[PDB]
Amino acid sequence: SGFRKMAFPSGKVEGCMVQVTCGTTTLNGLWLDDVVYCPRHVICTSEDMLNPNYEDLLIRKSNHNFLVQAGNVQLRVIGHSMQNCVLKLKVDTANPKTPKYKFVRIQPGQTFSVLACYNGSPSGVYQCAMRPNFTIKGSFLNGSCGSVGFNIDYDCVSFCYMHHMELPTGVHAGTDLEGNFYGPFVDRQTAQAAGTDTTITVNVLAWLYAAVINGDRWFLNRFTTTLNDFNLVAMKYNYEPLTQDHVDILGPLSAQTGIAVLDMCASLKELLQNGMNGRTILGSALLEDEFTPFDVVRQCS
Amino acid sequence: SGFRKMAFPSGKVEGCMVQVTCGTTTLNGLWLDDVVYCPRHVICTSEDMLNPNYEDLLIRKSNHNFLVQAGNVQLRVIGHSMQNCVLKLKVDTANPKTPKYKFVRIQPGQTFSVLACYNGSPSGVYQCAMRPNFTIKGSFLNGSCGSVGFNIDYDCVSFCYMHHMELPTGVHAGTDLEGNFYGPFVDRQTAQAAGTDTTITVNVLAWLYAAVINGDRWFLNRFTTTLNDFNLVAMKYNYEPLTQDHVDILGPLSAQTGIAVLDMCASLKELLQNGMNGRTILGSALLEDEFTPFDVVRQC
Ligand SMILES: C[C@H](O)c1ccn[nH]1
Ligand SMILES: C[C@H](O)c1ccn[nH]1
Ligand code: NA
Repeated sequence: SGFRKMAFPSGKVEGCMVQVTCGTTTLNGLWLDDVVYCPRHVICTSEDMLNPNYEDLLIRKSNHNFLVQAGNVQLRVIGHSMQNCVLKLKVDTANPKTPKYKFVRIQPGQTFSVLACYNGSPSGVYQCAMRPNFTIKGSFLNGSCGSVGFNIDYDCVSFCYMHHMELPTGVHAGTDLEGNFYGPFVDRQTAQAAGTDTTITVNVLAWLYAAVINGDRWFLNRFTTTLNDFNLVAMKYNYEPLTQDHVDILGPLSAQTGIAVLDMCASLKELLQNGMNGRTILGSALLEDEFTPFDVVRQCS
Repeated sequence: SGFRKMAFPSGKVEGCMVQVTCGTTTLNGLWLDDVVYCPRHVICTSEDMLNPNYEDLLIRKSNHNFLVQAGNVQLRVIGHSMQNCVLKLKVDTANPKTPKYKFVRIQPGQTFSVLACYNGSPSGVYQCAMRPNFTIKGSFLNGSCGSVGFNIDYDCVSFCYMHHMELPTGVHAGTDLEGNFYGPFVDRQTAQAAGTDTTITVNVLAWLYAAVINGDRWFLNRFTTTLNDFNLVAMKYNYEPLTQDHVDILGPLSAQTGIAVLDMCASLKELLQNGMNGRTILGSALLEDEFTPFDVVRQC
């Protein structure tokens, strides 16, 4: 029993982290086969960041301008190129600890593990969700750029995030491993802000099912509703609309507990309208929305 | 910015997890050098968990009764001994992935990362704290016995917990890596219940200092308190007594923010009295107590 915010074991990713330095700027890189991936803004000075021409900035750099440190060993850069907002540095040495991996792009509401690093050395791992406004509520300090997010499916690491910047509200923005940003952000020093965020409804329902499996039942009631009736409640309380695909995904938890999804949305409907009334759910006075249905099934079964 | 309950990178511990089987029982073991550590109740049968005589059960065991599996490879057991509540199986091969390590017995209020494991394969990693009643609020299913808790400091892994059992209230009990249980618990299936748990006061205060560091001051007030007056109030909310040691531990966080410890103690007194008024602190609607003073300085 028990329910915790749980991250994937980070060992397969720890063996891929390196330090990348170009001039004054030093950040983290991902070393896979004979290529090191890192944010392209490593090539930018403080003035370059205000309005950078990356293609022109990179055409003036050469291989020797990139110092790549894999622990205690230098890696010699033999090539450099850009894909979107990610810099690809071909190195002379293939990483012997390269795991089976893929580059995947996640959807808002899906979760992943983040390995926070500084100077190519991992310092911590935590779980987070891609918010509907395409930010993540991470914990990063200076030098965290190049930190990566990932999921593990059996033997294969699915890399889905690389950290690029922090927004003025304290949340964070990055790209997939092919350099495409999550959200309407650019890698330069301008006035950027996160849009208004919403709550991931399907994840809240999954978390309520996790509470029922763990013995928390006080919020269940005799009632049920329809998808249209509930989605009116969801929009009023700044929740994401619940779709029929969401109901299908929640199917296993509904069968395993005898609580239909619309049956459970009636509970959530009453929780949104009336509150929790002093009581807690899984040790929380907030409605948790950073557990996917898969997260609940994997941890609770 | 931001504040997450962050675990240590688990890689150095993943390379040490193995599968230990005896009879029909399978659980996890920790493979360091040429020794595999695992809970001694791996040798118990159905008829045994009420009043096991571990000495009598172990004397009937041979080395080849223990099957140790590291990944896909069988390790050959060449010896076995019992130290308190843990079994130590000597194996023919030293673990080539053995990190720098030591064994530490921790105090209530200390935090550590847990690598949850099943059949010697790691499942997930999360952060926990030793509660004042010597239990932990973990996430464990059948087959997780032998999972370990640890901290990492400058590539040295300090192992501080091994999981043994779940109590009827859904919380978990275990030993240090010398086999000594945390708290009054025993590896027996008789009636035993955790004492009434309390809130780790020194951790809440450190977490309040962390909220100030990240730019939030709404919960402060103009008052102070004596140490004894604070403890008279806090214990009425089932908070742990705050000692002069705890006041000393908070010195650095007080100096960085400019808020004396007893002034932050006054703010905590008011928070317990008022609640949060629909506000949050570092993203939570409750007072968090599983960040230590050491943890806050490390993350902030
Ligand atoms: C705090 C530091 O500037 C940073 C960079 C990206 N995230 N956080
Ligand atoms: C509940 C499950 O049987 C378990 C075993 C050890 N911890 N939790
Ligand atoms: Na209902």
